[PDB]
Amino acid sequence: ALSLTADQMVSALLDAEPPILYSEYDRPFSEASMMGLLTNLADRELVHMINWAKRVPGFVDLTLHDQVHLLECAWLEILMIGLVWRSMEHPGKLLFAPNLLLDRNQGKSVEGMVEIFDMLLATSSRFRMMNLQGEEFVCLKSIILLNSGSLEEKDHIHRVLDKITDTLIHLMAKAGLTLQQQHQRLAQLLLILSHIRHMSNKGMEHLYSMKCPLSDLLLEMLDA
Amino acid sequence: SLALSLTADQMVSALLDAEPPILYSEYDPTRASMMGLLTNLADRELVHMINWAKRVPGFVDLTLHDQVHLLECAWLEILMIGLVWRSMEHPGKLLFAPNLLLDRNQGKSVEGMVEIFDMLLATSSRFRMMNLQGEEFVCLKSIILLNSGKDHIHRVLDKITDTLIHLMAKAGLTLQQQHQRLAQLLLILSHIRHMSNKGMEHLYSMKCLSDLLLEML
Ligand SMILES: */C(=C/C(=O)N(C)C)CNCCOc1ccc(Oc2c(-c3ccc(O)cc3)sc3cc(O)ccc23)cc1
Ligand SMILES: */C(=C/C(=O)N(C)C)CNCCOc1ccc(Oc2c(-c3ccc(O)cc3)sc3cc(O)ccc23)cc1
Repeated sequence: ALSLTADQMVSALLDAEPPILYSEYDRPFSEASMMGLLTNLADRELVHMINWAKRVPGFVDLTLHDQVHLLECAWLEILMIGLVWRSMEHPGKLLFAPNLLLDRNQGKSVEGMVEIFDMLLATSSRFRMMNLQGEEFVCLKSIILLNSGSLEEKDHIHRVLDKITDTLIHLMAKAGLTLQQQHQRLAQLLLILSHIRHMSNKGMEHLYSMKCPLSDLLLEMLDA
Repeated sequence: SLALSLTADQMVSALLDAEPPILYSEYDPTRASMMGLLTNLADRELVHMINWAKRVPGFVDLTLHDQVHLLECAWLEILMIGLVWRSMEHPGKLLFAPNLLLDRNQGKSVEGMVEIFDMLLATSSRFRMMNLQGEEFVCLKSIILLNSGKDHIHRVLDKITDTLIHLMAKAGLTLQQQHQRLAQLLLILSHIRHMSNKGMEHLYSMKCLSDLLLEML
């Protein structure tokens, strides 16, 4: 994994992308039926996210305890960044699934969600204005998984992280940006990870306030 | 502006000169009440934080409403990064003030703090094993201010990015090492944002600014 070239790192991440799932086909929504649809969608996406995580270069080198801890810390950030990527070409709307395209006005169905919704819409628009590319997106998504959670494991994680930084830079140079523009865009992209982490923390708090484990799914699949 | 015309060295020099002082916890030897000391220290530090923010290049160009909003979102993040900077050379301890240096054991007195306490220590040791430099620290603190929560904001952030790269180049880092270190520092920013969100949560569970921000700004 540390032996990969930038081009191999990009290609591995693109081939590892999870599928776009559909919402259940179950009518103005109520708080219970909207959260029921989103929970059921999140639960099904989580299985594919575990398969994706196992293919992120360096992830399966970790102990099985750390693989679980990283997924436990990152899963909502990863769901959210997938959501904001999918929503880029739908201004004013969040594409939870191709059959579950919601505007902020539907977010009010759930008490405490419309504000986290607005952050997601704002982040989506920022990705649009930055012209975020899919190859950059898979790098950021990978960074989120490795960064969100043995001193040797930490060290190993950092080397993969450095490799992904090199890959991001390599992509920007290969696209013809100047070195100044390369370092600037790299910063702009990483600073958005701060916003995604914040939205995840607000989301986790919102979810804890509602009646509802991931731990069992992680362990079953990770060991599998 | 003049802020957008600054060189990397002027940006560093301005930020170094705007650094607030390290305040001390009040001395009441016969006075748990650990939170009282931390709140009083935090309140006095905020006053200097507002004065510092006004000297971050490009900050006073914003409207008063945005200046207020950035400080309201960033203040605990700024407090925390100052804390981890001060604690770098005290492994296992958080130097809230020179006379209030606590270890984990002392942190466990406050219910709800020990989780965030361990995260603060981990960030400090990480800053310690990257040998974070004081000029890098002031740039990171500025980024936190501007990134907290406009095109002008984006341009100053580009300038601080350029300044950070300049510092690493002048320190002899290779270009590959320059972009790697730049990524490492900014990724630590998301942990600081994380620690701040948990801290607001912890603080909100204990009963105990907008008007102070408006008065000073
Ligand atoms: C059971 C317990 C529980 O939540 N805790 C904390 C113990 C519920 N199972 C956890 C997963 O539940 C969900 C339900 C709904 C979503 O929606 C969702 C996003 C989101 C969540 C919360 C707020 O306030 C705003 C947005 S983002 C996103 C992206 C995606 O691809 C699919 C769903 C989704 C997540 C998890
Ligand atoms: C009223 C309401 C309210 O908002 N709160 C938060 C009580 C008054 N607000 C005044 C701000 O209050 C404080 C009190 C104590 C600290 O301690 C502190 C840090 C910290 C706090 C909580 C957790 O869970 C972890 C760490 S970090 C840090 C750094 C520093 O230089 C000075 C104090 C300090 C902060 C704000």
